[PDB]
Amino acid sequence: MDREMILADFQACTGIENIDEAITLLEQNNWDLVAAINGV
Repeated sequence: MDREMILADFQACTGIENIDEAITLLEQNNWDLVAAINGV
């Protein structure tokens, strides 16, 4: 999955710069970037 890239992408598009918060949101979406983004 390359979670580093997924995290980078999520932060770039959502503006959520807090890493812990970003990871929590990604985990709640099973690291599915598409779902996490359209969830903000």
